[PDB]
Amino acid sequence: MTFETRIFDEPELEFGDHHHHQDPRLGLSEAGPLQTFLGDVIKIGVVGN
Amino acid sequence: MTFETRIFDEPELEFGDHHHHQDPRLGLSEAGPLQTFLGDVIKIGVVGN
Repeated sequence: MTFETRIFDEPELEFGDHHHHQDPRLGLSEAGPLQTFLGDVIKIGVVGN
Repeated sequence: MTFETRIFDEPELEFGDHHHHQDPRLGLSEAGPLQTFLGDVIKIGVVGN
């Protein structure tokens, strides 16, 4: 048969502090964001009733 | 005599946490700004040779 089948693996995603994992959820919960935020405050404004 | 002369006092500027003074240098050093920055970070970029 002239059919060539490939099964690629799940690609990795590089998180912060040189840690890589295939799941964004567990990867963020383990090592945090790639580019850290200098500070600790994110201010939110709400518009509605 | 024939003219009404008034010498006004030095006006008071309101600084943070209910403090007032006339000199902006001394008022800012001992009381701080009126609206405190919710955070601890100010990022400065430089452009030049």
